[PDB]
Amino acid sequence: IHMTGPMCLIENTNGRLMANPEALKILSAITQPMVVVAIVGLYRTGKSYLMNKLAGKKKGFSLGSTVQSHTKGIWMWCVPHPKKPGHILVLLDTEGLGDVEKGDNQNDSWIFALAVLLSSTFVYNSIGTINQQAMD
Amino acid sequence: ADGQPLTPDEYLTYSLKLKKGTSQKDETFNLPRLCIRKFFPKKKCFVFDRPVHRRKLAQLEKLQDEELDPEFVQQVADFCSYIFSNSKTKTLSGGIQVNGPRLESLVLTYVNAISSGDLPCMENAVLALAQIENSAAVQKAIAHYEQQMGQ
Amino acid sequence: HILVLLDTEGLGDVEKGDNQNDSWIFALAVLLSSTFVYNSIGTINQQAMDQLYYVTELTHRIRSKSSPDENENEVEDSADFVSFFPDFVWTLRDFSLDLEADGQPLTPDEYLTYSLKLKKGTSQKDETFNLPRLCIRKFFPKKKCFVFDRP
Amino acid sequence: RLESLVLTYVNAISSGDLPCMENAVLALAQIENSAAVQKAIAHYEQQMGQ
Ligand SMILES: Nc1nc2c(ncn2[C@@H]2O[C@H](COP(=O)(O)OP(=O)(O)O)[C@@H](O)[C@H]2O)c(=O)[nH]1
Ligand SMILES: [Mg+2]
Repeated sequence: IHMTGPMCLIENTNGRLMANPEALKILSAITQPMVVVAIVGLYRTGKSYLMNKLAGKKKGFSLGSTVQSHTKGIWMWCVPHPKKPGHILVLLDTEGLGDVEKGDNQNDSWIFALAVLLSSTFVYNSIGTINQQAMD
Repeated sequence: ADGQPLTPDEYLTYSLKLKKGTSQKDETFNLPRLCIRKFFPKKKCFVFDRPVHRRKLAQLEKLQDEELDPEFVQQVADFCSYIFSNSKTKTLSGGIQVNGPRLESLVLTYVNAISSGDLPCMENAVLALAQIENSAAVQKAIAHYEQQMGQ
Repeated sequence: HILVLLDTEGLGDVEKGDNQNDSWIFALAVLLSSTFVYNSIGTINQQAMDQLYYVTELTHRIRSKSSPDENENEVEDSADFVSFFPDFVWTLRDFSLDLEADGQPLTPDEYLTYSLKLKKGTSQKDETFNLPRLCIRKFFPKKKCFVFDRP
Repeated sequence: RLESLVLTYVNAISSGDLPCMENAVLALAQIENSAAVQKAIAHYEQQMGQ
């Protein structure tokens, strides 16, 4: 019915956005109404970790601890809503913005825009303080 | 802020509050905040402490709650509780409630629209300057030519 | 010899109406220094690289507009304007991420070099990525990176 | 000489020697509207040429 583990929904194939058809078919088999929660923010800010907490799990969306970017594209986890019977909670984990090894800088805008369009709740993840750059 | 303690929500609202005045010195400041006020009327802020000792951040998901900061464990629970209690079912125009198939349709519609060029790109601030100044340079050069030939 | 320390107003103040004054303070810090300390938190962000790129180009353009009227401009020939930009010191505060890239441990200096390394080649796929880095390579040949733990 | 540098560059900034780039929505409008004129002209040229 639901997913035991998250899957990649949208891949960065070369430098073009491509949808994973397996994840789409599992998502379209989902018959219940969906509450869709997406996270977005700079890379290396603990987004993936926080999304696993919304799934109520210690592991799920992959977490790494190097200076390099980890999460790529957009990953989807369709889980039961923990309080509403007959509703589905969808978690969308995103590639982090501002990757200094990423050539396709415009893909950051594309992932952000998709996260806004596909969600009902948008989690903007920043570090330390409210920055003017983050507002802009 | 200004000698008064504020909540995280009051801190977020203060940062995003538009300046009063309507003058030129306030236009740039007010431009992102008028948009954010319009597109995101309902806002919430959450603070999270540093989650553990700095040497144990790399293994954070493998640690038990007593090795993390206690305030961080509580703050994560409060965040998750708020998301579960206040998040709505996704909607579309015409009173339509989004389910799996409709969400799949939205993914395909927007991915295809991006791949066909419908989404503008934010350019580098230097290339943007060159585009403006060089275009103006062509116009000045043409105006000089027209003046010289016309005389 | 006299050591001269310049402490600056921080960029990105969300209460500051004159956002263009941030570029002015940044440009003045580049122009008046012999060593430029760029202070960042946690990691090297693309925004920090692009801001340094944008301000450096604006700083070179302002300096060019105050050279042909300056008798102090006339005292050298062959040295380009880039040779008088300050040495670059990149500080990483609250540093906790593993200094490892592609399975290899790296120094902070190698981490800075990897972040600012231009991709090889001449294609359109690389132009945007290489544009700030070609500038930073040109105007800041001498670089140094330092990490600082959470204190 | 450092005093001279402070006065020289502060005056140059104060007189407009530092370029100023405008915001986001106006910059987007400038790009998209310029492209819109070109698309409209291309459509006109196609219709008249046929
Ligand atoms: N400083 C800090 N580090 C965290 C926090 N949460 C997770 N981390 C660590 O930060 C690193 C990157 O986390 P990750 O989930 O991959 O960040 P993401 O790239 O935004 O998804 C991991 O090693 C985590 O253990 C936090 O709240 N603060
Ligand atoms: Mg991650």
